[PDB]
Amino acid sequence: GAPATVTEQGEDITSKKDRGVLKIVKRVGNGEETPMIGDKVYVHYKGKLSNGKKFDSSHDRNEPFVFSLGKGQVIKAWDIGVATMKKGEIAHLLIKPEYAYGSAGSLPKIPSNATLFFEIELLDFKGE
Ligand SMILES: COc1cc2cc(OC)c1OCCCOC/C=C/COC(=O)[C@@H]1CCCCN1C(=O)[C@H]2C1CCCCC1
Repeated sequence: GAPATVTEQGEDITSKKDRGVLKIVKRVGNGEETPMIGDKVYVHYKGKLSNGKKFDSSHDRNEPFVFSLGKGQVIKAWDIGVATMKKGEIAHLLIKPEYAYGSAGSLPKIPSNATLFFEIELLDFKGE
């Protein structure tokens, strides 16, 4: 399902065009403005390893996930991906290890050389 559809006609949003981060918009946002680097960004997400063994949701807590875009608080794929989103957008991203946790991984939660999948809802973003 959702990951497979992202592989299939998945929009490659890397600069190098190496298919490291593929995207589909599933619910369209409003406003023309995507976040610039530095913006304080508020999201809900669901995430999983493609190996199917771990799943993580912002809802597993009772709060949005907040982070500063482009300030290395998240994996490179998030900085690239959420910079393409509009307020109120829901998107799916499929991510190769290079744009996530690489060969080292982040044990034991993230194995070596893992591919990741996320659904992200962009709630809001303000300047700082
Ligand atoms: C690698 O560590 C984790 C990764 C994710 C969630 C974690 O805790 C809930 C988590 O545990 C340690 C606490 C880390 O919290 C700060 C940030 C971690 C970096 O996370 C990320 O960049 C991405 C994007 C933003 C949401 C979290 N996230 C993760 O990679 C998640 C994992 C969790 C395992 C399934 C795939 C998603």
